[PDB]
Amino acid sequence: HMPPEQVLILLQGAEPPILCSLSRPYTEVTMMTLLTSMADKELVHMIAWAKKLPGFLQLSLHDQVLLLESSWLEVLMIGLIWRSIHCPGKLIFAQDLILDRNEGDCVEGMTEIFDMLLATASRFRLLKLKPEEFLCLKAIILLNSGAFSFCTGTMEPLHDSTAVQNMLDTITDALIHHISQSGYSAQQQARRQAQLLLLLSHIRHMSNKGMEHLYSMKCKNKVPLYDLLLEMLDAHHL
Amino acid sequence: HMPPEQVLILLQGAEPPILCSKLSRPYTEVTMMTLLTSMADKELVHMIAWAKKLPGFLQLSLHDQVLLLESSWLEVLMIGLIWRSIHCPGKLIFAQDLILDRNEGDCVEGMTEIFDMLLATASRFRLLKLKPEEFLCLKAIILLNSGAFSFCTGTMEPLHDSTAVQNMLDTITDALIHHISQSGYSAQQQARRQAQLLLLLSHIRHMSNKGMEHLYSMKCKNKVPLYDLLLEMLDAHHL
Repeated sequence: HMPPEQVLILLQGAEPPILCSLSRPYTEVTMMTLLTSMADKELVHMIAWAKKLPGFLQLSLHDQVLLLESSWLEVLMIGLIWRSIHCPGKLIFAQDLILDRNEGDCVEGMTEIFDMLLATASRFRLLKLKPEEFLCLKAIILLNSGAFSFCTGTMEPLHDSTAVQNMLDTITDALIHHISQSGYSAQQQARRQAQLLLLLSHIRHMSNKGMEHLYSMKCKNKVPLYDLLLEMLDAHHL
Repeated sequence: HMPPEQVLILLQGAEPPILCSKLSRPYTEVTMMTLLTSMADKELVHMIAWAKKLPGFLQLSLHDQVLLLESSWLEVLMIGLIWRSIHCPGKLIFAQDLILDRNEGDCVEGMTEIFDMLLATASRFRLLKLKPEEFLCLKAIILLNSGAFSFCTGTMEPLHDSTAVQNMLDTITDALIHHISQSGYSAQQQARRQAQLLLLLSHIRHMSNKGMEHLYSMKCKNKVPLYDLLLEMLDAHHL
């Protein structure tokens, strides 16, 4: 594996450029325009960010697309949470778009999604999540050797799970190395590593529950964000 | 914290008994669902009783007990099913007397994809040589989710006592760490093994998510009632 101190330099050097989006107060339709436009903007930066990771481009297009399609909103969420680590009650969707929690009230069902995200941002702050740990955790979210799809009536895994696993072990080795260098005891190193990886599975859980809540908002009040996100996945052929 | 060696004996002592179903083969779309719901309800009954045997579960409020069980019920079902099938490639041990071959899922459209998704993770169990002690820890960690919540009432509702569940969670993760340290691994292999297992737990949660979303899709596409049957199963147990 590539040495861990260099992995962290590569990851930091591959971070997407700062984003930028809009008249307040937001209505139901302006907030939809807000959220669907930043999702598209950060996806385009996500696809470019992934191609910068070592070994990602030597994968088949199929495996590249499967990895991105599996983790896109999970990557979207961890970055949004990480940008809001230091503004309790606020969510920084972009550098010109930081929304107070109550601003989601114009869309029925959106405020509880914000609360979900805001609660994990507070957990980020309580854990004192370091910038190195955020970079590793976000890359681990993408490099899921267990990724698969049902979209064709047959369970379709990766063409090369072992290659994705090789990249996964590289990142996880780098995470363990950084924690070993952050002045923790042997016991606290193992515990923190456990907390951070359990933090990862919660972000995955928030992705399911959020998209599932967006679908119920579609059925209940015709909120179209669920459809806009799915239609966005098609325009990028995911 | 209860010492880890005591944690593993409690977890072993709290394991549900071996389960059995006796319908005749071959199964059709109707019999497969009587089969799957009968075991799911039986498994859920034994999980609820299993949850009550862990130290600290009963001191939680009913709200936190119900939320913990409601958030993890299928993840707990799936990890146990995969764990029982760790030594029979191509087969899923639903019960002692209920061992389904992979192609027995062809009887219900969409079910074979779930079987393959389950069959793949069981192969990784075998690849990682998952130990009994690790399965017991991971299963309890699946239940003791200090970050569980619900959107049922139009508002984000977390646990009443996130700290208490976290104290229970940290007890199990410490025991898992302690068991890995006793399994003859080097310090480097210990930290790696720890990461492989907790990521395995993440895949199981993803597996629970994808499984139910596919079941709902099978309801919308071909009216396969399993999604509604399971959900009605969850009402009868108040969660």
